[PDB]
Amino acid sequence: PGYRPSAWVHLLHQLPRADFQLRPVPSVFAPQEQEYQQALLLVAALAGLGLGLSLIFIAVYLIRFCVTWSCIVALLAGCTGIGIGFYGNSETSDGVSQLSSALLHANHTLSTIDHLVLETVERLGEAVRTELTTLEEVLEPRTELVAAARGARRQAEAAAQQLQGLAFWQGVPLSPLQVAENVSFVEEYRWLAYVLLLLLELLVCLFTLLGLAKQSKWLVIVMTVMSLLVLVLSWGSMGLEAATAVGLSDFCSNPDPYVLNLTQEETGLSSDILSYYLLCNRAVSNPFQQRLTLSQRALANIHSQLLGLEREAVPQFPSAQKPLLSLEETLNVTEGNFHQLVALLHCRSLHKDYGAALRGLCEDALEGLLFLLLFSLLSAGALATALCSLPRAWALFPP
Amino acid sequence: PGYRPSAWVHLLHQLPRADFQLRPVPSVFAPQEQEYQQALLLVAALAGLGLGLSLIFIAVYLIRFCVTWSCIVALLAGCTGIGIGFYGNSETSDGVSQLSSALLHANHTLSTIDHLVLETVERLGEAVRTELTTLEEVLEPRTELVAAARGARRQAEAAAQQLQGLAFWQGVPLSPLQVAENVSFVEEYRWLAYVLLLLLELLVCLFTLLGLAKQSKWLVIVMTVMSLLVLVLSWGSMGLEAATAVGLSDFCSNPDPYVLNLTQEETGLSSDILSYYLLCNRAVSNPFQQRLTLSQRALANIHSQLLGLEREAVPQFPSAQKPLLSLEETLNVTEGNFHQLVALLHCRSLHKDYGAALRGLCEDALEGLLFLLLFSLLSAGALATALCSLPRAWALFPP
Ligand SMILES: *[C@@H]1O[C@H](CO)[C@@H](O[C@@H]2O[C@H](CO)[C@@H](O)[C@H](O)[C@H]2NC(C)=O)[C@H](O)[C@H]1NC(C)=O
Ligand SMILES: *[C@@H]1O[C@H](CO)[C@@H](O[C@@H]2O[C@H](CO)[C@@H](O)[C@H](O)[C@H]2NC(C)=O)[C@H](O)[C@H]1NC(C)=O
Ligand SMILES: *[C@@H]1O[C@H](CO)[C@@H](O)[C@H](O)[C@H]1NC(C)=O
Ligand SMILES: *[C@@H]1O[C@H](CO)[C@@H](O)[C@H](O)[C@H]1NC(C)=O
Ligand SMILES: *[C@@H]1O[C@H](CO)[C@@H](O)[C@H](O)[C@H]1NC(C)=O
Ligand SMILES: *[C@@H]1O[C@H](CO)[C@@H](O)[C@H](O)[C@H]1NC(C)=O
Repeated sequence: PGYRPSAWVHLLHQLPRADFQLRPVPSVFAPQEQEYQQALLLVAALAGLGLGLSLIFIAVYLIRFCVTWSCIVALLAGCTGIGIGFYGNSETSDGVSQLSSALLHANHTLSTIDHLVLETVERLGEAVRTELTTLEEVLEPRTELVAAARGARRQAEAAAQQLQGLAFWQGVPLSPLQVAENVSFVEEYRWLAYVLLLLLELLVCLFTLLGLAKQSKWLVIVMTVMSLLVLVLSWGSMGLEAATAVGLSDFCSNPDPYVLNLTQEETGLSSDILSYYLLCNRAVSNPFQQRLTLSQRALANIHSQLLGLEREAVPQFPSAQKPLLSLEETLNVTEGNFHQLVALLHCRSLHKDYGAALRGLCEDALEGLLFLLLFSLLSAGALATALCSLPRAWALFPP
Repeated sequence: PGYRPSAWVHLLHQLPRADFQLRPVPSVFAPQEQEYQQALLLVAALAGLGLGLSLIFIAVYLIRFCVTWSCIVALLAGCTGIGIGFYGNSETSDGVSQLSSALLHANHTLSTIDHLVLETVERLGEAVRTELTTLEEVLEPRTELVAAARGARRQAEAAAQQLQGLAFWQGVPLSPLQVAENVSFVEEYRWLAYVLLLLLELLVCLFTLLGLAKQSKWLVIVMTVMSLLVLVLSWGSMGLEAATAVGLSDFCSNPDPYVLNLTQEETGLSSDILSYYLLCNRAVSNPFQQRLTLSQRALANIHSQLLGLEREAVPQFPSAQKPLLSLEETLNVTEGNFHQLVALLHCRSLHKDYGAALRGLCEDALEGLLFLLLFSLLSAGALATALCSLPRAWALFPP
């Protein structure tokens, strides 16, 4: 099936970006780059200019002055906005949780791969030791039996070498667990902060409602400054989350060799492996293919040689029965482990995890960021109406 | 990792259920046991009883009668409730969409296995034809070359016979695509119905606000019966969704044996296969292992004597040199296809799809159903307050 970028991804991608140092920008995801970071900060600067324009407009309205139902409508609009904000916060938290689970499963898969390789090599080594025991048991050097034993030992050594070569995550500094725990850590703090902001806005709205119901002049003016502060906070939150959404949408564009380049810089793995596990198409062939065949061939060869020692050596050399059964059991166990490894070296083992990671990072996270945008716009409008209405009614109380 | 039942599913599982015929129900998911169906209908009956009690209480309130700010507070409470309803509808739609996507992916996987097995056996048949070509071009029957050719042909036939049985979804009547299509179909119909109900309640709330703001008595009495009807329909929706949530929670608690039995009754494949792909733990073992353990031998075995024809027949039989490359290419393609098949027969992919299906069906669907429960409760409370307040101030409207 694959991953299809959403409509919002292309809608935000086509947006023109500029810088005061140099307006032309490639509009291509590139962290640790001056132009991209400066443009993303300029987006928040534009949001701050919107803050300033709203403040000037409300000040002008108040100076020019210098209906309650409008205030109730504004606070109901704010309640709808904070519901949208709760939805968006839950959505983005779910998306980043999906991302963290994706890297957790990726680490589990890589661990399982290199692990199974490790004990497969260990079992092959124990098979080599028991084969040495069999040769020690072979006192009379028969023309064919010792040759079969030597061939089986060489085949076991070759299979051990190929299995040692199969492991690819061994010896890389990067591990997904360390880059998933930190992202979960940051996401937890971000969710906590936005939940606190949402609760503060709910308290502000409830204070407005209580002051209107109680007809308490004091309450109104006391929390008007808090309303102004939460308006400024919502404006700045819009700027920050809009920059985050723009960056995320630019990252989620259809071409993604950026992830491949970043991983090749960080882990240092060859591009053929990374291309295979990040594309999983018929154009890219398995980098582990040939080796995976060779080892299995050796294994098959071993079994054949084993049957020889099973069909001729056992009646002549009865003491070799138990070690031969030991080799047979090791062969069965290592063939099961080899099948598990081959199942774990396919694209779907990790390409599906990467697809789910991108799903959580775009189809969930970007939608959550847009819902935070809608939160910020609705909250700014509702609080502007509040600072336009409540002062017009503060002194206008019957007592 | 595995599937971990949540707290809500365990909380709803322990609830006691009763039936008018036979009170002690086993409280075990069984869509074929009648007592289960009457037990689930009893929840909707209890919700209807709550409807009746609320109607009696509001009628008593109006009869005993026979502040607007309370009405505004109730309307903002209803706005919060319908926001919760939006969230719950989106959550349950997302969960059922995840289930449908998992079922579609299960189809795509199984189709990949059986189509790939068909392609592999056809390629082995073409290899048999080319081996017959080698046999006919072998005019002089050398004591070793003809024996090697016969052994290669027999090994190819044995490998084809062993591989012909791998496809376990070739003969089953059930198709996951039809199940996914029908569950989707039902899902968008239910989503459309609930979206229409939510918009109807939003219109009711907006009409309430307009009636209070414009002091239009005529409108309020006209839409009072509308509010009563939406109250009744919300109570009925609460009953239906509560029954659905109870059933889903009772299912999600230890669903593996029930799903295994249902799939045994429908597909009728085998005990070992379904248990393997629904458990994927260490205790369950590969049922295809020996099968695969044979095939990967034969193909590899073939390669051995292929080198014989490469090492002795090539200088003697340049005509045989021509199709030997074709045979080797077929061997390479079938080895790649066999590795793909082995990667496709591990429980990891299908059990991962099943785990995602259960995740969407429980950890998302249960949350959606409980958010619908909250929607229903808050909507019932807000509408009860609305029918307790609006008749008071209908005639008390200033004009
Ligand atoms: C997540 O990553 C850590 C760090 O890599 C895993 O710890 C092991 O680290 C060793 C290094 O010698 C590697 O063999 C493997 O990467 C890891 N596996 C084991 C147990 O040997 C840690 O176990 C990983 N956690 C998960 C989810 O598997
Ligand atoms: C989904 O299942 C259907 C039905 O099994 C697949 O459609 C075809 O089904 C017939 C027999 O049922 C077989 O020829 C193949 O299993 C399918 N052939 C083709 C060309 O599709 C369908 O392929 C499955 N997968 C998808 C993605 O639809
Ligand atoms: C990959 O990244 C490095 C530095 O991170 C950069 O120099 C290089 O140009 C990138 N690759 C491509 C193809 O742009
Ligand atoms: C090899 O292991 C498999 C495990 O799937 C088992 O079924 C089979 O009997 C074993 N072979 C022997 C000879 O014990
Ligand atoms: C499986 O289902 C059938 C009918 O659907 C039922 O008769 C049988 O008892 C079930 N299995 C178990 C173990 O209960
Ligand atoms: C067999 O297929 C592999 C996979 O691409 C390839 O690398 C190898 O060269 C092929 N063998 C021959 C003899 O061409």
